[PDB]
Amino acid sequence: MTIRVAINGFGRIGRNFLRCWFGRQNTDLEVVAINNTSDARTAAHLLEYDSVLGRFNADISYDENSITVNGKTMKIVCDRNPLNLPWKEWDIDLVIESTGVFVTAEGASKHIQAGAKKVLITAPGKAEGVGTYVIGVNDSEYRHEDFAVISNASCTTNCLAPVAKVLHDNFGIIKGTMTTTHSYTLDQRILDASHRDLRRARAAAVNIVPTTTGAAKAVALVIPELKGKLNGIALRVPTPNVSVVDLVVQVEKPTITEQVNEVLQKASQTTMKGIIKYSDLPLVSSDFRGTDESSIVDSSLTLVMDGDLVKVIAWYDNEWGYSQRVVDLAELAARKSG
Amino acid sequence: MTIRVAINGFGRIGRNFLRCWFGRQNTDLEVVAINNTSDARTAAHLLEYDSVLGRFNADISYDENSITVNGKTMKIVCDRNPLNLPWKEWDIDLVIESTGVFVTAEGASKHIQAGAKKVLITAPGKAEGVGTYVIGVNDSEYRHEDFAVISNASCTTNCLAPVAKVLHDNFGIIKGTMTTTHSYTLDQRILDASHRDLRRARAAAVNIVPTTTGAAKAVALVIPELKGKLNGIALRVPTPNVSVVDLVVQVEKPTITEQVNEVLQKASQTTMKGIIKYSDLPLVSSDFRGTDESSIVDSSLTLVMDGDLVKVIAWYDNEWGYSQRVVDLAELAARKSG
Amino acid sequence: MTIRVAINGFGRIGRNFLRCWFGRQNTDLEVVAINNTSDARTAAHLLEYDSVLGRFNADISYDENSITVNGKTMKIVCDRNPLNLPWKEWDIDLVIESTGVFVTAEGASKHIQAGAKKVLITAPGKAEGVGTYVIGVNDSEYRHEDFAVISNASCTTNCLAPVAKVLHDNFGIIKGTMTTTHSYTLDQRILDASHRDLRRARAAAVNIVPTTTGAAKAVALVIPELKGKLNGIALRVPTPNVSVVDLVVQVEKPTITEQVNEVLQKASQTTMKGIIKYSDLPLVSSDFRGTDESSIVDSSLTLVMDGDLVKVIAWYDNEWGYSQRVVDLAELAARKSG
Amino acid sequence: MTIRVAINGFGRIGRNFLRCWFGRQNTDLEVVAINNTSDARTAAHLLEYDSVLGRFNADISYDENSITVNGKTMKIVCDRNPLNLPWKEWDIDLVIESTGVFVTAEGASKHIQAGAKKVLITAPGKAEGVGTYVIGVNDSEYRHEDFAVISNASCTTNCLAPVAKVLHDNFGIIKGTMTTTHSYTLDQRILDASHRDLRRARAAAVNIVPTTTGAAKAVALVIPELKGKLNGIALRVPTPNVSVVDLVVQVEKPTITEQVNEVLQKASQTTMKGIIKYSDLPLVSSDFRGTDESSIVDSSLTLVMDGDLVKVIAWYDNEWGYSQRVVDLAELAARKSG
Ligand SMILES: NC(=O)c1ccc[n+]([C@@H]2O[C@H](COP(=O)([O-])OP(=O)(O)OC[C@H]3O[C@@H](n4cnc5c(N)ncnc54)[C@H](OP(=O)(O)O)[C@@H]3O)[C@@H](O)[C@H]2O)c1
Ligand SMILES: NC(=O)c1ccc[n+]([C@@H]2O[C@H](COP(=O)([O-])OP(=O)(O)OC[C@H]3O[C@@H](n4cnc5c(N)ncnc54)[C@H](OP(=O)(O)O)[C@@H]3O)[C@@H](O)[C@H]2O)c1
Ligand SMILES: NC(=O)c1ccc[n+]([C@@H]2O[C@H](COP(=O)([O-])OP(=O)(O)OC[C@H]3O[C@@H](n4cnc5c(N)ncnc54)[C@H](OP(=O)(O)O)[C@@H]3O)[C@@H](O)[C@H]2O)c1
Ligand SMILES: NC(=O)c1ccc[n+]([C@@H]2O[C@H](COP(=O)([O-])OP(=O)(O)OC[C@H]3O[C@@H](n4cnc5c(N)ncnc54)[C@H](OP(=O)(O)O)[C@@H]3O)[C@@H](O)[C@H]2O)c1
Repeated sequence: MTIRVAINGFGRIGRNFLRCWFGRQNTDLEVVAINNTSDARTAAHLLEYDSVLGRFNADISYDENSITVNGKTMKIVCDRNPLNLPWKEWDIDLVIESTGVFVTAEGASKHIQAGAKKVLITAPGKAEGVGTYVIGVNDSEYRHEDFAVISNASCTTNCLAPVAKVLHDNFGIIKGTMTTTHSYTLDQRILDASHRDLRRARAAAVNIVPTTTGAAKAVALVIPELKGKLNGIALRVPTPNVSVVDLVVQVEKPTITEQVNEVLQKASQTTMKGIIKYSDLPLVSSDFRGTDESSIVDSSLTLVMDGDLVKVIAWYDNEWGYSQRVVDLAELAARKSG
Repeated sequence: MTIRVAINGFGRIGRNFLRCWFGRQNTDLEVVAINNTSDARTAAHLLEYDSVLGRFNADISYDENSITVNGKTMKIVCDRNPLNLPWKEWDIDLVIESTGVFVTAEGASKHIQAGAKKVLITAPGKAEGVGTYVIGVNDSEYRHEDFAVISNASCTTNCLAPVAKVLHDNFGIIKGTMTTTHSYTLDQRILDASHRDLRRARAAAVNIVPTTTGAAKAVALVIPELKGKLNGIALRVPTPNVSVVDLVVQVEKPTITEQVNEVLQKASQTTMKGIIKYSDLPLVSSDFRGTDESSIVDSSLTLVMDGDLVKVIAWYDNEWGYSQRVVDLAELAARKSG
Repeated sequence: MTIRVAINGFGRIGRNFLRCWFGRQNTDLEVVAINNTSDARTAAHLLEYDSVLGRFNADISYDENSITVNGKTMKIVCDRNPLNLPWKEWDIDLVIESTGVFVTAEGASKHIQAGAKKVLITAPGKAEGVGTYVIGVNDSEYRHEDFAVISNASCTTNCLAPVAKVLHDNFGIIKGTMTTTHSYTLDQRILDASHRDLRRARAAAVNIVPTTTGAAKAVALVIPELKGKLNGIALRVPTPNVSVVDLVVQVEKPTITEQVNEVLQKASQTTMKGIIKYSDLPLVSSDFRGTDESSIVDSSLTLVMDGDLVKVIAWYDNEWGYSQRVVDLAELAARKSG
Repeated sequence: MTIRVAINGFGRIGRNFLRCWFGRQNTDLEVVAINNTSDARTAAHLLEYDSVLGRFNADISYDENSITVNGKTMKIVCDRNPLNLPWKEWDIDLVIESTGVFVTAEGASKHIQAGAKKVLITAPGKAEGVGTYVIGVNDSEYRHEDFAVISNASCTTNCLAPVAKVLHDNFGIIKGTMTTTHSYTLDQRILDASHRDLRRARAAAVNIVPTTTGAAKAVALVIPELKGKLNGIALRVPTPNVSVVDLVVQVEKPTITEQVNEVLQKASQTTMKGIIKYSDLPLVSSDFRGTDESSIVDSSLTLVMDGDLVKVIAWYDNEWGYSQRVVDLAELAARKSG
């Protein structure tokens, strides 16, 4: 039926998640609270005007400590300490952790101590303790009691995994490598400034910047048969949104370009309907802004070297597509609370 | 002689100041310490590799708590609290305040309490108490004991002031307005994120963003006769460095384009030699990267409407040009300690 | 009732005009043909996928020599010589000249020789012979027989004129100056390459580039009382669309910021309803993508120096807003053919 | 000795080649003429001011039909038809074909018909007939009389080939794939405009744009043993210069990361000295502007999956690095005319 949801960290994913939610047909979610760093005024304003999604077409208003959208009112709070949040009193079942700062089991659990029952990290979990799910890959393995702290993995892993599942099922992945040409994010710097990563420290809009990614190793979390078989890197480039994955895998079953495309397209219409979009048009990155699928296979770019070495390129709106999946995963949690 | 200087905040201006210094012919400054937020390693790395200035061609090395450039060793320390700094013990005479967080007389003076004798804010001073100087405009009014907390004003004010002086001296400014088309800075956000200023909160590299500026009112600090006579706004645009000033003034002495140019040039060769550069080539913004002058008059763009309404456009490398001036001001202070 | 229209030059304005047209309530236009440089395939594809407007939500298809949108079919032709166009045979009443290459009376008239009755240049006319109109400023002065070749002026003039009309009517413009911070266009170069204008020759996305504008002088065409009273320059900056006008005028009737705003807002709700949008929100350039008005006054930026020197900043979507006006002007022509 | 050279097409590569040349220690080339599309004035102006390279520090002057750089005078001519060129009369030995329009044996040979003896295409040759050389890979196979039309291949092939040679020599390449994340070029469009390639038609600075590349198949031209063994695609991204190659190869001799790096470095100090630069610093794209090497191995990004699947990432200044190689190839030809 319905679970009460609160969003912690009203940033890119936070606001994207909200909009996705409001565009949904039906839902078992009731967003009742938002925890942010600024005021209610700033939350309503950044929710309405988005440099990438454009203006949110909806009735948006706000007051000293809440925001209202199309009639639904959501309390606004602002505590940098999750432990101080009124989750218990507000009867919060599920908190969407999208602050980027409570990604460990303990960290994210501070919301449990504060009263919530389950928390969903909109990012990879760090350390042990969190269950990871990727809609369309291991979602049938979701059990309510497994973890109070779950993760929807990263945007890159959500694009990568579905395609890896289809590629592995039909040809058998022996080993593979991947590179993601990714839009810059708020974790990078607009101009040269210190950062734990000497590369993300550099002016994002004027540099192609290499950076590590755990996305390839992470698919093992949702497709255990691929443990230690994949890896790769990331290249952050000067675009504000949408990215693309370049996956190269040595396959076990010799095949041909027309065929890997055939199965990927087959899957986009059936088993990965809604998860994998099959695009055979000569399109560019900004053409996928707002696409709901987690992986957008660009068919005309598929390539097979000597029968067993395949390359597939898949696009993804790392903000919106991902948020659609975190919505799906929350909805999945809803369809089985306690 | 020589005064002992320490840099607080090793950011853009901080590192720009250091490179400017090392490129200088002679100096009365001895930079002996740098207080930054990260480690010595990151400082040496961002000092050498710059996305805008390019590689710093010099012998740069570092250890756990110092960095060495061309044989001169500089201690590295990292305290977010200026009150904890060993200024007294390191015999610090002048501190360059380039953190962007201690811009009030009180704030900056924390350095004084910690032992420094004079502090120079590489930005406008907020509130009462700081002395303000713009090289080439009011530097002859510099007296060592007037203020322990001095300010070199903003980059925009340093470009605007020298041009205002020349225009006012020669035609008499009645009132005027200015707009600066400015490159973005680290005070802006790469993607839509909260900010005190809802406009600076919006993704910098994909927006033209309007923001307020105190630069026009501030020239009064250095040309008192212009108090209440100037005003303006700023438009941040997607370039990482160099900006341009659009100054429109109603003048008292009717004049003509050829003449305002004639006097601006005259000044660039004489009274403003080194402060104002006279450019009559059809150039664009990146052609001014690394220019030492505070103001670069684009002559072919000078315009005079009906004899008393003049418009002059002046470029400026907001990082490098400005940093050259703070070196000049630190040197000015040096040539008169006590 | 209905006039037959053909678009010559299916570029930015060309495709923008078409989409605007298809979004209109009612119309007296029937677009029946498109003359482009490439094939029908390329026309349908660039009409559907736009890096700035996003995907055109409509039924779009094409064949060897035509394109169909939501049932309406439009013949595709491709002749670099207007004189070779089948206007007479296709019974073309009005041709939308948006190739950027037939902007003179003679040039644009080649379409008349080829059979069309009236041609509308989506840009300033060059030389003598063309009538210029700016919806909301001099449209009541439109007579069918005045010119077979008309012009909708430029995007900058359409933003500037409405505001100048309101400002002049209520306070009397003595003289003024203007600067437009404008998105780059296909007339500029992505990288340093030759151009008649040594400044537009320079890499557009990495430079702020000064360039001349005739927009200020042009308002005299639609507001003759302002002949020789205005002028200005342009600054092309790294954004793909939407620009902003900065107008400074010496006024005859002393006034105050609150008041010029009051009249501008008054006009946005009445005499300039649909032409001037009054925005008092702290917004940025990409927030106006797709705005229909020709001028968007940013109120919080309005400024008045010493009572008679005013500055108003107005935004405009130089592609879409402008195209909405060329649609309006074609519709106006329609409401009075012969 | 010395051969008389003429530059056809004074664009990016054209001007880059000229600056590279002037910076060279000794030469066997004498550049005596430049054929461009605009006037001598525009050539001198774009030669001096570069948005990417910065100001050319040299004595540059020009007149109605020549330009002089550091005392060497070069005639300027402007014919779009190579067949009209005074090559015979100016005793031209070698023409540098950098227009990007005469890339077939026949096309380029128009220069030969006009009097030149050998022509060097600064791009891949299209169709049969041209000899291809990549300095450091197959330059010892250069024989003066093999071809009158030679090619220095593409920038991507020049970065890919030296790395392929080293990897193939040491581990044996069975098959492989590569993707180049490339800065945009003048063959791309600033805003959505028609193009033979519907993807290159889309606004370059606001899109990640997929495009085909012949670079991988082309290394076979210079390392025959790799015919049919490599393949790939390109992704154009919003930076104006420097690109990176992502090469994944299935190797015959199992190896480890430390080892592929060990051999790549070994080569950078010996057999590929000056062709391959070994970079083990955490740098980003703009840090490689102005690098002379054809390939810049980013060691920390080297990756080896299960011993026989290697990935190496190599940067390259697609304009400057490439131009240094065409100077090298022109010099190679010079050291063996007839
Ligand atoms: N961007 C993407 O494409 C993407 C894709 C997949 C996963 N993610 C993941 O999503 C998470 C959020 O990233 P984002 O891109 O949306 O960045 P973001 O816009 O910075 O969002 C994080 C939001 O949380 C707020 N915040 C930080 N610490 C907080 C605290 N202690 N309490 C309450 N709010 C706090 C931030 O406030 P201030 O900013 O004001 O400090 C900001 O509003 C990260 O873990 C990231 O890796 C992002
Ligand atoms: N950009 C320009 O062109 C320009 C021109 C004129 C004046 N300014 C002014 O110069 C100042 C510095 O700006 P910027 O552009 O150089 O920005 P910035 O690069 O962020 O520089 C500020 C530096 O201070 C450090 N910092 C922050 N808090 C600190 C603290 N409590 N203690 C010690 N160091 C601290 C920062 O470290 P973290 O970043 O790691 O926190 C960074 O290294 C500002 O007042 C600005 O208005 C800038
Ligand atoms: N961009 C703006 O914001 C804006 C605002 C106001 C006014 N305008 C004016 O609108 C006009 C069009 O500019 P635009 O920005 O839309 O540029 P554009 O996208 O280049 O559009 C011009 C279109 O006309 C085509 N064309 C050129 N010569 C032709 C010929 N002889 N016959 C048939 N088609 C021809 C071009 O083909 P190819 O490109 O394939 O050669 C292109 O498709 C210009 O006069 C401009 O000043 C533009
Ligand atoms: N960009 C790179 O990094 C790179 C690297 C390796 C190879 N290349 C190759 O180098 C070649 C040149 O490309 P580019 O990037 O330098 O582009 P570009 O700057 O456009 O250079 C071509 C030059 O040739 C001129 N031109 C065009 N048609 C001509 C004709 N009929 N006769 C004489 N001159 C003519 C152009 O003038 P107008 O522009 O005024 O028409 C321009 O000066 C291409 O084959 C390209 O694939 C480029």
